[PDB]
Amino acid sequence: CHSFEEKEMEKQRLLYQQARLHNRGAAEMVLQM
Repeated sequence: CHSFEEKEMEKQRLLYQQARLHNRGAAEMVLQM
């Protein structure tokens, strides 16, 4: 999971990468562990 337009693009890329994991149940696993 690691210019205005560039900042927006970086934000969207990070959101997509985080969604890849949190759409499959990572947060509940973290809390349980």
